[PDB]
Amino acid sequence: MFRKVLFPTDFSEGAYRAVEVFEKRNKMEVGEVILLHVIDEGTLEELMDGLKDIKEKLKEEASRKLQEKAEEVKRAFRAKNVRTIIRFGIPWDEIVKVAEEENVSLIILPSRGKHEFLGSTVMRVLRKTKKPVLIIKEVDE
Amino acid sequence: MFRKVLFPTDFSEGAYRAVEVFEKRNKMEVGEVILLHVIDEGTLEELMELKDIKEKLKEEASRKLQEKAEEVKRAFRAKNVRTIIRFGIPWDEIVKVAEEENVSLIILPSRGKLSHEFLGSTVMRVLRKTKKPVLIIKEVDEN
Repeated sequence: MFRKVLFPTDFSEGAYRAVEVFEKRNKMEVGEVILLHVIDEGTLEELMDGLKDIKEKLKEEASRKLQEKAEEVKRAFRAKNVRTIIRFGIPWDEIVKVAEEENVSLIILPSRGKHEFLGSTVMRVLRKTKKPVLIIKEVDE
Repeated sequence: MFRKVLFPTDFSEGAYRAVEVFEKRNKMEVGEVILLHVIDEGTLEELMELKDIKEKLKEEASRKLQEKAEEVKRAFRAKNVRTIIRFGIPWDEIVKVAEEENVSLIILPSRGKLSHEFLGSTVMRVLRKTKKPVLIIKEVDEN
């Protein structure tokens, strides 16, 4: 069951805490960790009402950050193997997609995209997906 | 993370399926599983004898529970199992007991009842109230 875990990162300090948390809670070994960022194509379209090739500059900001970061996440988990995916569309829409595509074993979402209020893109994947999913919050007391 | 998972059984459909699915989906080995069952304070109110009809439900519980004790252990590929039976509001007992046995994880079936989108509102409510991590299991792959 952590044979092939996928972990979507919006880049939140939220998203960043959840790797630490997991490292605190998990002592179990993980297979592979597909680490994913989807570029929010509706933020891009919230910049315009505000050429759509901030895109390429957007891929690189991601591509960069993400490979700058995939080593941290492999270890924070106890995963033998990490890969990275960039993606462009709606997050929960691209997540569910990736998980089916790569035949992932489980999906690990930080609870708060952004207490006890669940983020929206988590709530949605969480209903649109056939894979199982493990939400994580913060460390204990 | 599978060191002490907790796992509420609804005695429902959904509840036994979640157990196969974990059984098929999962191959790692759980430390201990506490197999909880909260017989719902609400539902009996349709109490339509006094307060010990409660407690014929209790052994009713330990009936299927304490015997489903030993096939869950076997699905989770658990080193150990146990049982707890509480009265109350399902999500609130779930969350109460999670926190109190300092469990590693809580595992829940998506739906107790048609289709992979009806979430379940016991689910949702544990989801929201807990600090613990949460596995929502649902149904298997291609084969």
